[PDB]
Amino acid sequence: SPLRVALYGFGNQNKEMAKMLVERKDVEIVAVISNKSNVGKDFGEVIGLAPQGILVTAGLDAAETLRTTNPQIAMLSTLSTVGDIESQLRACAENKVNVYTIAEELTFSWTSAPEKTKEMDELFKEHNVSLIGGGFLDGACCDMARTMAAMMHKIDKLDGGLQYNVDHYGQVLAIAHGVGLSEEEFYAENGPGWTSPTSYPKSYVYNMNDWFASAFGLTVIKTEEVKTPTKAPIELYSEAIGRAIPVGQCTGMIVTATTTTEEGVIIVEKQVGKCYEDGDEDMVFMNLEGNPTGGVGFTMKNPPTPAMTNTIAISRMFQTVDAPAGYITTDKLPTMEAYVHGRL
Amino acid sequence: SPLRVALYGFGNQNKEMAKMLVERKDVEIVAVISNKSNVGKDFGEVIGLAPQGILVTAGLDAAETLRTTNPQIAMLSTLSTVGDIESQLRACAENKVNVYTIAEELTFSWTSAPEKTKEMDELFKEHNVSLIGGGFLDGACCDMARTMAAMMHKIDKLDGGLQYNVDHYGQVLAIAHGVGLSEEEFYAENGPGWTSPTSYPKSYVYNMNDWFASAFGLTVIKTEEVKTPTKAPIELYSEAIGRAIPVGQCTGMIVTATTTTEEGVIIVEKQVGKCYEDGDEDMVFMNLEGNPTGGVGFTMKNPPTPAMTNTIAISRMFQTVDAPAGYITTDKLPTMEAYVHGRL
Ligand SMILES: NC(=O)c1ccc[n+]([C@@H]2O[C@H](COP(=O)([O-])OP(=O)(O)OC[C@H]3O[C@@H](n4cnc5c(N)ncnc54)[C@H](OP(=O)(O)O)[C@@H]3O)[C@@H](O)[C@H]2O)c1
Ligand SMILES: NC(=O)c1ccc[n+]([C@@H]2O[C@H](COP(=O)([O-])OP(=O)(O)OC[C@H]3O[C@@H](n4cnc5c(N)ncnc54)[C@H](OP(=O)(O)O)[C@@H]3O)[C@@H](O)[C@H]2O)c1
Ligand SMILES: [NH3+]C1CCCCC1
Ligand SMILES: [NH3+]C1CCCCC1
Repeated sequence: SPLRVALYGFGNQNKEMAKMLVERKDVEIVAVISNKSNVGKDFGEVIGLAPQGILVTAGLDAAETLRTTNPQIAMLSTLSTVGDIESQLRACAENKVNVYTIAEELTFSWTSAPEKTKEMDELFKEHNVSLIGGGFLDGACCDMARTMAAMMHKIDKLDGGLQYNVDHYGQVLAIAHGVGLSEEEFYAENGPGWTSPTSYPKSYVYNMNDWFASAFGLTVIKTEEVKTPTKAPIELYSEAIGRAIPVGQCTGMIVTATTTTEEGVIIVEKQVGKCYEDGDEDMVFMNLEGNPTGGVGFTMKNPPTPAMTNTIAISRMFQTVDAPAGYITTDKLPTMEAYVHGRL
Repeated sequence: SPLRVALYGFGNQNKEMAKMLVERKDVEIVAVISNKSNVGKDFGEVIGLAPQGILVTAGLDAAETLRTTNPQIAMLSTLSTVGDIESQLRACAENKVNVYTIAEELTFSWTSAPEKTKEMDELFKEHNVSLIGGGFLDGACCDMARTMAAMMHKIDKLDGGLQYNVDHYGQVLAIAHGVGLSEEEFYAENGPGWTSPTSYPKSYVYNMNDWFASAFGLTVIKTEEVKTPTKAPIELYSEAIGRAIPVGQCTGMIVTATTTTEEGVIIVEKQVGKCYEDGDEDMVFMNLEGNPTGGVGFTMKNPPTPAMTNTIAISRMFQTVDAPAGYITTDKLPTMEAYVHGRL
């Protein structure tokens, strides 16, 4: 009975997702794949649990590990773009393995990466399995918004976004938000504030704007990004880069994405990713302007964003397995699978 | 093609629901039923639209009006208890008419009214049609909570509620919240703060606690209500009762409902219904304690509660028609039908 589940990647996210998936009598872990870190060790011992008789497999051996242990789904928590994860998707699809990924761009990648996306769509189609993703962006932002949007007669505008602590996802994410950079270093070709329609990767709110445009059945004209550095009126320390941020030096990044459609509906979403002052908490906000009038809005104050990314992924496992073949964006799925007691 | 829709009741709620349902090319209004008010007049003229060639039918003629005009669903916006609406449900069920009602108790009535509810369940079962309801409590409170709850690994406690303006739903609702009453008049057998487990009707949060217990697959031990009057440190005028409320006189009602379950999960929900001070806005709040830890919460500030009650009902029409026979609580339904452009 239990669903055959592979962890593809085994860092901060897939380490916590494991803890929860062990407690779930609904699921069995048949493989754990890292690239290098922890290879050879029993996944449980890594986590602080008793050994489970499943060892961390090597990156280069993924394809054979999936061939053998025959999972129905892979929880792919490695990199953030269809390009970066192409190698791991091919391992999955070729071995008839469905995947749900927390790759942020796979929230909705058809426009940010149409070449690779078309490719992965046709691949998963070929091998009769499903590609789905987005994590926190899928569930806490888009799917919550989708439930609340059901209560609209007409939507003229969606206005929302999220704030997250850029220091708590490691160095790579911090660098990608210009955490250590001068105002001048931040703008510049090799730079995250670089203003150009050719900029890639695209921001999380770009993909999320495309998600709502698909969800609401609208026709995108254009999406534009405005990128500005964040800064602190005091010295802030960054674990991620591992030093003090002087006053006036970039502490992270704001990105607003503005989408126009043929039907006249505007979509604006703001992402704030930065090192935190004392008063700073994670936030999600979504407000709908139209009928009903005055603004139909929800806000989530201080959500445990890291753990919610994993719970969203779990809530998607059976749906991904059951979903049609190819790249399926979650606006084509039911709501995240409902909470019920008795799964443990 | 268009769904055959009867408005059963035609006061403040079903008047606004009509405006929206006319604009929807997806639906056709085949009957409008009041009791007495506006009988004989074209529903459009009542609303401020051009005549639609559908006249307000009389209460006593409901059964024949439904026999004739052959609707698939009735939008029942009359009274608040299975008991009060029994007459209108029988008209519907006997004429093979599905109903979605904004009767607050029908959010989840199995415990507040097990006798009448069993009866209506078996009736709708007999005539191969569906009974569903809750309006704002169903959609803005319970269904939003249900989406957000999907992101929980373990829930130990649900803590939430809503605040609404008790003056803006007319006299009957104001009286039922003790708007004109002395502290002493408020408590007392013939009184809304009357403490007794035999108190009926039950509060909206009682039914909503039962809704979550069903949703989360829990076993209710007991629900208890604590009822306390609200008051203002200044004079407030009430349109609903039509006079000044002296300082210290009840301006409305708080009710907290506390549900214990066999699985150890606690459910607390607070309803505040009162005349508003300057700073007072409608509110919905829902917070989940467990894993993820720290509280997984949403808040909706100043929601247009009256219009959302109607949009929820609209979002439920096709689902009610498609639903199995009998009394179906919305925790057995998909999420409110998603917003899509091109319905008008
Ligand atoms: N959607 C969301 O809300 C959300 C939230 C958080 C993070 N993310 C994204 O999710 C990803 C993972 O986050 P994280 O914090 O867990 O990252 P992490 O701590 O760096 O862990 C990533 C893991 O993937 C492994 N890996 C990388 N390339 C691999 C390959 N080709 N084959 C096999 N394993 C490979 C790494 O191996 P080694 O340990 O050997 O290097 C590591 O175990 C990142 O893209 C991050 O941006 C999305
Ligand atoms: N779930 C929610 O969020 C929510 C929100 C708002 C209100 N409610 C409830 O919804 C109901 C309606 O609200 P409202 O403000 O629209 O009330 P309203 O303004 O008083 O209108 C009620 C309508 O029902 C008609 N009616 C009553 N009994 C009838 C019968 N036996 N046959 C036919 N028609 C009958 C009335 O006829 P006449 O005009 O001739 O009297 C009137 O047209 C109430 O129970 C209210 O408590 C629920
Ligand atoms: N990588 C980010 C994804 C969205 C939440 C914050 C982390
Ligand atoms: N009758 C009340 C139903 C819930 C919202 C406020 C009005």
